[PDB]
Amino acid sequence: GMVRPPSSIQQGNGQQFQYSQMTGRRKALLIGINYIGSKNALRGCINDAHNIFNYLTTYCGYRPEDIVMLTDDQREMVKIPLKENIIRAMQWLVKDAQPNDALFFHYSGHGGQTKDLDGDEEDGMDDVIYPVDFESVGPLIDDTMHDIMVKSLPQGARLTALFDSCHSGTVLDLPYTYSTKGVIKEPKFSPADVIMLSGSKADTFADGQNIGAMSHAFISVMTRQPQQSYLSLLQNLRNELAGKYSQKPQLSASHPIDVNLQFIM
Ligand SMILES: [Mg+2]
Ligand SMILES: [Mg+2]
Ligand SMILES: [Mg+2]
Repeated sequence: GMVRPPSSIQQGNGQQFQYSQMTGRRKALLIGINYIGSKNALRGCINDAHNIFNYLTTYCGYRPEDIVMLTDDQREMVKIPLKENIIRAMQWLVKDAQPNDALFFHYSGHGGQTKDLDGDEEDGMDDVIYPVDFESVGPLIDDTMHDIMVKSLPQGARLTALFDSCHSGTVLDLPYTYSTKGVIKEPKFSPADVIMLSGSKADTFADGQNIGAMSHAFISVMTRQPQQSYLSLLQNLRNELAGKYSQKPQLSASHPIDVNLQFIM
């Protein structure tokens, strides 16, 4: 059998944190932006969000009324991934979060860094996503995403964030990153259970071909073999991406992870 994550509060590296048991509420926010008709148009991001929608509702018990999907092919304004709609949807996603909830966030679109002009550090950069209206309202930055989606969460609430944009863990101010090689990044800590999956690589605008590889690989890995440890998830993602893309899978987290534990969805 598998080893499920422990249910007691954990101490690790001067941090208290709790793994989600994934027995709580299942809500998801899925964002696919093709920037349709613009010079930064992409072709597959909306499809990426639909593919994650189908995976979550078919295999993970998510109900359609519990998923907000924002894609820019929509004629209804409230379904468009405008910055203000993304912010309101991120607030919806975490409202009411409890320990053991299973919240899901997916972003497929452009990503990069912008100068952190108020940041009390020269050459300091914000890590950002690009809402469809970014040419008129700017990006949505790490600080905001972290403040809405992470800082709010109770101990033991899961947020599983899947980025198709090749962000690093800095996009959600996560202190830990794991690869198939082990710990590749480690240290205001959260006790929640925030994990992030993303590929290693204003940096997507000329490299749009690596966008979308992670959700495709994730769905493929999890469909072929639903039983995964965090270790095998990263190995199987690595195997799924190795030829077709240069990006490598990276698991970022708000807390240390014993990779031998089961990765529960
Ligand atoms: Mg700033
Ligand atoms: Mg930052
Ligand atoms: Mg694609």
